[PDB]
Amino acid sequence: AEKLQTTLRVGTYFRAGHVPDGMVLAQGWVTYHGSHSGFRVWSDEQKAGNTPTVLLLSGQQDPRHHIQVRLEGEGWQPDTVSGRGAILRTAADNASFSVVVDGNQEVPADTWTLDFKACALPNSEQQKSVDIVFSS
Repeated sequence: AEKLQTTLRVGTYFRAGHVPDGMVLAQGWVTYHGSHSGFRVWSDEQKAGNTPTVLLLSGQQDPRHHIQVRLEGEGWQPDTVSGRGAILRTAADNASFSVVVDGNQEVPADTWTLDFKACALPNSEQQKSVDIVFSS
Protein backbone atom coordinates (compact mmCIF):
# COMPACT_ATOMS: atom_id res chain seq x y z
CA ALA A 1 0.00 0.00 0.00
CA GLU A 2 1.59 3.22 -1.25
CA LYS A 3 1.52 6.46 0.74
CA LEU A 4 2.00 10.01 -0.45
CA GLN A 5 5.17 11.44 1.08
CA THR A 6 6.32 15.04 1.38
CA THR A 7 9.58 16.70 2.33
CA LEU A 8 10.58 20.34 2.65
CA ARG A 9 14.18 21.56 2.76
CA VAL A 10 14.98 25.15 3.77
CA GLY A 11 18.03 27.18 2.84
CA THR A 12 20.20 28.11 5.80
CA TYR A 13 22.26 31.36 5.79
CA PHE A 14 19.57 34.03 5.29
CA ARG A 15 20.33 37.63 6.31
CA ALA A 16 17.66 40.08 7.42
CA GLY A 17 17.60 43.10 5.14
CA HIS A 18 16.72 43.84 1.54
CA VAL A 19 15.72 40.65 -0.26
CA PRO A 20 15.06 40.49 -4.02
CA ASP A 21 12.10 38.88 -5.73
CA GLY A 22 12.90 35.34 -6.81
CA MET A 23 15.26 34.36 -3.98
CA VAL A 24 14.67 30.68 -3.29
CA LEU A 25 14.02 30.04 0.40
CA ALA A 26 12.92 26.40 0.40
CA GLN A 27 12.39 23.39 -1.86
CA GLY A 28 9.56 20.90 -1.52
CA TRP A 29 9.09 17.33 -2.75
CA VAL A 30 6.04 15.09 -3.14
CA THR A 31 6.20 11.34 -3.73
CA TYR A 32 3.50 8.82 -4.63
CA HIS A 33 4.13 5.52 -6.42
CA GLY A 34 0.48 4.60 -6.94
CA SER A 35 -1.50 5.44 -10.05
CA HIS A 36 -2.14 9.19 -10.32
CA SER A 37 -2.52 11.98 -12.86
CA GLY A 38 -0.69 14.74 -10.98
CA PHE A 39 0.03 16.48 -7.70
CA ARG A 40 -1.55 19.41 -5.87
CA VAL A 41 0.21 21.43 -3.16
CA TRP A 42 -1.38 24.27 -1.18
CA SER A 43 -0.87 26.02 2.14
CA ASP A 44 -3.08 27.42 4.89
CA GLU A 45 -0.93 30.57 4.86
CA GLN A 46 -2.25 31.51 1.40
CA LYS A 47 -2.46 35.29 1.23
CA ALA A 48 -5.88 35.77 -0.36
CA GLY A 49 -8.59 33.76 -2.07
CA ASN A 50 -7.47 35.22 -5.42
CA THR A 51 -3.74 34.34 -5.16
CA PRO A 52 -3.58 30.53 -5.24
CA THR A 53 0.24 30.31 -5.18
CA VAL A 54 1.09 33.32 -2.95
CA LEU A 55 1.56 32.86 0.80
CA LEU A 56 1.88 35.43 3.59
CA LEU A 57 3.81 34.27 6.65
CA SER A 58 3.65 35.88 10.10
CA GLY A 59 6.63 36.01 12.43
CA GLN A 60 6.83 33.89 15.55
CA GLN A 61 8.51 36.59 17.66
CA ASP A 62 6.37 39.43 16.26
CA PRO A 63 3.25 38.46 14.26
CA ARG A 64 3.41 41.89 12.59
CA HIS A 65 6.57 40.67 10.81
CA HIS A 66 5.49 39.46 7.37
CA ILE A 67 7.24 37.69 4.51
CA GLN A 68 5.48 37.00 1.21
CA VAL A 69 6.46 33.96 -0.86
CA ARG A 70 5.11 32.07 -3.86
CA LEU A 71 5.11 28.44 -4.97
CA GLU A 72 7.09 27.91 -8.17
CA GLY A 73 8.42 25.12 -10.37
CA GLU A 74 8.70 23.83 -13.93
CA GLY A 75 5.23 22.72 -14.98
CA TRP A 76 3.34 23.88 -11.89
CA GLN A 77 0.22 25.92 -12.65
CA PRO A 78 -2.01 27.94 -10.32
CA ASP A 79 -5.06 25.89 -9.38
CA THR A 80 -7.80 28.07 -10.86
CA VAL A 81 -10.51 25.48 -10.17
CA SER A 82 -10.18 25.38 -6.38
CA GLY A 83 -8.36 28.71 -6.05
CA ARG A 84 -5.94 27.09 -3.58
CA GLY A 85 -2.29 26.31 -4.37
CA ALA A 86 -0.57 24.87 -7.42
CA ILE A 87 -1.18 21.86 -9.66
CA LEU A 88 1.18 19.77 -11.80
CA ARG A 89 -0.16 17.20 -14.27
CA THR A 90 2.22 14.24 -14.42
CA ALA A 91 2.32 10.48 -14.01
CA ALA A 92 5.83 10.76 -12.54
CA ASP A 93 6.14 9.35 -9.03
CA ASN A 94 8.20 12.37 -7.89
CA ALA A 95 7.61 16.10 -8.14
CA SER A 96 9.38 19.13 -6.70
CA PHE A 97 8.63 22.83 -6.33
CA SER A 98 10.28 25.97 -4.97
CA VAL A 99 9.17 28.56 -2.42
CA VAL A 100 10.60 31.91 -3.48
CA VAL A 101 10.39 35.52 -2.35
CA ASP A 102 7.47 37.24 -4.08
CA GLY A 103 8.29 40.91 -4.55
CA ASN A 104 11.30 42.84 -3.28
CA GLN A 105 11.08 42.98 0.51
CA GLU A 106 12.79 44.24 3.63
CA VAL A 107 12.66 41.07 5.70
CA PRO A 108 13.09 41.60 9.47
CA ALA A 109 14.93 39.27 11.82
CA ASP A 110 12.42 36.62 12.91
CA THR A 111 11.40 32.99 12.40
CA TRP A 112 8.53 32.01 10.08
CA THR A 113 6.72 28.67 9.85
CA LEU A 114 6.32 27.35 6.29
CA ASP A 115 3.49 24.80 5.99
CA PHE A 116 2.28 23.05 2.85
CA LYS A 117 -0.07 20.16 2.12
CA ALA A 118 0.04 17.91 -0.93
CA CYS A 119 -2.48 15.76 -2.82
CA ALA A 120 -2.01 13.11 -5.49
CA LEU A 121 -4.61 13.34 -8.25
CA PRO A 122 -4.91 15.46 4.90
CA ASN A 123 -3.06 12.98 7.13
CA SER A 124 0.32 13.52 8.81
CA GLU A 125 2.31 12.21 5.84
CA GLN A 126 0.80 14.65 3.27
CA GLN A 127 1.98 17.81 5.19
CA LYS A 128 5.33 19.19 6.33
CA SER A 129 6.53 22.15 8.39
CA VAL A 130 9.87 23.96 8.57
CA ASP A 131 11.11 27.18 10.14
CA ILE A 132 12.67 29.91 7.98
CA VAL A 133 15.14 31.98 9.99
CA PHE A 134 16.33 35.44 8.95
CA SER A 135 19.11 36.73 11.19
CA SER A 136 20.49 40.21 11.73
